[PDB]
Amino acid sequence: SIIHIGAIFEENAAKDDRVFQLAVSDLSLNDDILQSEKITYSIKVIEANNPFQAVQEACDLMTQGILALVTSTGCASANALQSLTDAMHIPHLFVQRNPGGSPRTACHLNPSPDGEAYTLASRPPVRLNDVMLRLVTELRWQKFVMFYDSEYDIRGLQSFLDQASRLGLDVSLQKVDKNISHVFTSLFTTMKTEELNRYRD
Amino acid sequence: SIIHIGAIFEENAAKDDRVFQLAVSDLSLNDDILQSEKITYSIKVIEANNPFQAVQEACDLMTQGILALVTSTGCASANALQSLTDAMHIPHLFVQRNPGGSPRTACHLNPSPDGEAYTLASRPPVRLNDVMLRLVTELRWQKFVMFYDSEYDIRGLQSFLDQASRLGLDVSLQKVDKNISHVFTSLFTTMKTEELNRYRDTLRRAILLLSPQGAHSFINEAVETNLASKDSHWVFVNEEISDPEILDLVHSALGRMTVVRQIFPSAKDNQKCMRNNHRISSLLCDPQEGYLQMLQISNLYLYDSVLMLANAFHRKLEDRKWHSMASLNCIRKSTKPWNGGRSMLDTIKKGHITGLTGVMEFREDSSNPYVQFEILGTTYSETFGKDMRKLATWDSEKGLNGSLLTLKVVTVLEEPFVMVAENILGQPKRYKGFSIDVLDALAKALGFKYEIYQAPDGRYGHQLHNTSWNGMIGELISKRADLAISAITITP
Repeated sequence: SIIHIGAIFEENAAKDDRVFQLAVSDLSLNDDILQSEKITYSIKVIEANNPFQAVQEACDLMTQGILALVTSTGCASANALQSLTDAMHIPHLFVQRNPGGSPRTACHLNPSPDGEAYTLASRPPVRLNDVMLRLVTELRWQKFVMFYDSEYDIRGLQSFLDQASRLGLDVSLQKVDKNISHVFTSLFTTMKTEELNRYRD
Repeated sequence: SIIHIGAIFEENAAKDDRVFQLAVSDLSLNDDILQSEKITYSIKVIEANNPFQAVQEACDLMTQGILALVTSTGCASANALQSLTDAMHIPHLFVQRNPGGSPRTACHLNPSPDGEAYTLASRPPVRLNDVMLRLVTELRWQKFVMFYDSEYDIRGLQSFLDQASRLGLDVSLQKVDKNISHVFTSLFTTMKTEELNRYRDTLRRAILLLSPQGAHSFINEAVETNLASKDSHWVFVNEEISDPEILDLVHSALGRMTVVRQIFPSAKDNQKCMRNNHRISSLLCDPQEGYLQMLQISNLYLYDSVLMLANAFHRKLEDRKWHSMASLNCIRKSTKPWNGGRSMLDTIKKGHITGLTGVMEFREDSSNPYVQFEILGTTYSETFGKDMRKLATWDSEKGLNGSLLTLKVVTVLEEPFVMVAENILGQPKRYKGFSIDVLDALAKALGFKYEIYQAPDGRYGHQLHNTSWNGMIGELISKRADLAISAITITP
């Protein structure tokens, strides 16, 4: 029929297919059943945060015929594509998208037959909350401020938020924007300078 | 020439199956433009949070041919159809699913030229941040914790929380599982009774986003475990609540109450059934029992969407042009959008009606900018009960239009402060002395309560060899009493 896999590359797709196609050529060279045998791929470089562009590739792949489903795409392009590969029986190897420059919290899975849910998550659940449970207690700090950029999903501290609600920590949560030159302006022009000094302390 | 519409429902499709067939039931019956020219509809049901089944019940219905949509679905399925609506430009009215007990929180949208989307924020969006500003204004809050249920997303109302974190505030946040008696089983173990004291004192200004019957029983077990009195202020937050349902909240609720929901501009719902020579079922024209006392969003979206369909058949059919779907293969990637769908966008998206929520429109920004909440407080009366009355009203164009103790003494036997007024066996009942009067003048001139311990050592307690204090001293350093009133020669 066809010897074919698929791919959709976001962010810097030039880095993605540079890492992809070289290892594809190396492992097509090096496979004791696929000795010099060409697995074919259809990389679709898509626009940023447009998962339907990945999905119309994957339904095109269904109209092509594929072997497995390897990707690095958004979590909105994981639910439809898993239940798409449900009836046609394709492994749904899913790699979650990047949050934008923030560290990653893993995305929620959707209602499905669990155990029969085979969206193969290559990226583990975030376990820095296990560390941050301990760091506030080994260095013993009750008052501090947590900060963030606008590129993160603020749910991702949820058990760390619950233990900090019950640990008695009184910790501010404060947004930082991208223009760092305007940061000190929006601090100093807005804060009174002794209030600034209070927040300095 | 077909008049076919469609339906794709997820999660609790049963009331989803109910409302849309009622939305077409009186549509060939009471809508006057297409009166007894029958409007057909193939209601299709998908599994909860599955966009692939939604596309199977969308593009097949396209091949079957469809005209208009009266639709609500969730978060994860909407953004893929949003990028579809950037890539196929489909006319669609949207309501995000509310998980219940807490309000819905908005799902993140793709970056797009706004005006074309699957999600338009037909619901009144996240706004309660300035509603949060009014009690830290009025009652001047310093510490507070949100009680939100297990299925609440805390991203929408972050806007108050960051800037108030820039005002030196203190905060906590607690997610709440459903078995609320078992929640207190999880708490009374982890809470000591002095921790129960400090947490009730943290609980004098409550913030609640909780599952309804669970929230009623949470009121009852706050009353029974005496976590409340007429000082304890309570904030309830959910849009999904009926008008007698708040009265059903306040039966055991006997403290300071505050409940917010989406209350419309003030107008009479009677005589609104006869609108545009139609017979629109409403709260007194069809007072369906077991269907009003518990709210869901599908009945607010029932009234406006079919009146928009009456405006659609009025305008679009009389504007000399006809449009019916010439389909495209959603499996194919060279199928451009259908040519006359730009007309059907104005059939759905950017029209103009004035419903019970006031004017509902959409433009090239795809949001709802204005929200009017009404912000009420308590009124004490042990006979007519708690009847929530207007402290103020709110709008998202001005902010708020208006505004809104027992302790353990511990005893050491002493010569001047202690003189036995009455004694019994083992541990006596009540002494007298000077520090009795010191204890008195507080409780008689401040209006709160007291309890009394006795020290097991009672001998001017000392810095032990245990790096510890005995007597009356370490009891407040193990922190197992509250107050100590004696001859205290203070050391640094």
